[PDB]
Amino acid sequence: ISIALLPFLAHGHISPFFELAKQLAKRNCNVFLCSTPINLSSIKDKDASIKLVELHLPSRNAFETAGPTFSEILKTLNPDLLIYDFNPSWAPEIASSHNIPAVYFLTTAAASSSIGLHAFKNPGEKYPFPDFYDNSNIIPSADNMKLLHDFIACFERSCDIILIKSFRELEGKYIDLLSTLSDKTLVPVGPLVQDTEQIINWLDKRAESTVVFVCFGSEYFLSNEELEEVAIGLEISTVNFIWAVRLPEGFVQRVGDRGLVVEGWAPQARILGHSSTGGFVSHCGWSSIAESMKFGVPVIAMARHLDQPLNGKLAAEVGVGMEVVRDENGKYKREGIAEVIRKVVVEKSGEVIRRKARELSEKMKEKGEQEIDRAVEELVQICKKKKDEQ
Ligand SMILES: CC(C)=CCC[C@](C)(O[C@@H]1O[C@H](CO)[C@@H](O)[C@H](O)[C@H]1O)[C@H]1CC[C@]2(C)[C@@H]1[C@H](O)C[C@@H]1[C@@]3(C)CC[C@H](O[C@@H]4O[C@H](CO)[C@@H](O)[C@H](O)[C@H]4O)C(C)(C)[C@@H]3CC[C@]12C
Repeated sequence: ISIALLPFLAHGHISPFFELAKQLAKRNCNVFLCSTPINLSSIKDKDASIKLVELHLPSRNAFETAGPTFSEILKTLNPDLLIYDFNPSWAPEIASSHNIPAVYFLTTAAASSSIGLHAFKNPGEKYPFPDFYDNSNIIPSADNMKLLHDFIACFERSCDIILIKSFRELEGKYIDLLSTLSDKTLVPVGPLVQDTEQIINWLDKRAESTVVFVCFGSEYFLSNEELEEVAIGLEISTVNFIWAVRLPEGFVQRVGDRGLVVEGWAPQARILGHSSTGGFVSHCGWSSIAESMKFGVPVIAMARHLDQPLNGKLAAEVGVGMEVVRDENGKYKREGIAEVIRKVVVEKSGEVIRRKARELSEKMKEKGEQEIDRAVEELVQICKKKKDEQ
């Protein structure tokens, strides 16, 4: 009944854990507990769950040292189950030292994880779905070696089931692959979407499904030359657009009101949910795609590093978006962006895409709630099995 959550010390990981807390606490009267430092706790002071504090010990940070602190926290709570992240490393160890089942939560796509888990569990290599990853390539980094170890470990430490912030409609094939690879029952919980006025006032005065949202920055990388390239792409697309930047860089006084730029935080969920939106030029972050496909918005894939290229090519495989064609020197170009923007948002050829993103969206709003219901009842199963084990 009582569940405990230890999200990693990353804002890119706190929101899924908090939304999962809201989802599990509202059903089956789950006595909820969430453990993370006060700094990361006081940012989500909004709307059934109980929060916890954590004090580190003074003399990538000191999170690997809060072992005994979390041990005392668990000895205090003694919860029925712990849902940990991926980098705590000692969270399943401490959960076992208190005889608490540890369930691993993966806030990432299943195919990106399947690549690595299959490279690990099968040095017989091969890939059952090779339209994604193929062989006949050569690559080599201790940076990535540590990451992959932290990745496999948290995949093995999970008890029976592995929670994942994804759904079957996008990659149930890869979900079942991950299940058969890790020998654990992959239980999806769907996406976890949370939730000044000038943006709304401008977006309401437009036609339906004629505006393209852009947020390739998303608090990562964005150079002025790349700013110029994506700006010329947006301009020669002759389309209404709302672009959010991180921080010469164009002439907004010139192509104003046909578009709109924001310096920092935009209502991404509210913009994508608006009926006048029909495009999302994204960096292919997992949370971004999970939000985009929930509102029936196709995905212009401008990927770069990490798991984003795999997410983008998965979206292209399921036919809910399209990727930009990089130029000769491996860089997206004005035309490489405008081509796909026009072919997706306004062209009749991309209607297929435009339709699938809608046909999928309703499905997510049709089978909702029951995903997390089955996830909750599977957790009750593991706890009861543990008690029966004695
Ligand atoms: C083993 C081998 C032989 C080849 C396969 C690996 C691969 C093809 O890539 C090969 O990797 C090889 C490594 O040796 C090299 O040869 C070469 O680089 C390349 O070919 C690609 C494909 C699968 C891959 C994408 C992998 C990457 O590497 C490592 C990632 C990583 C583990 C990176 C950190 C990411 O976490 C976020 O990012 C920040 C840091 O945690 C956080 O702040 C943020 O919040 C998080 O969301 C998360 C989302 C967890 C992913 C999960 C997916 C994974 C496994």
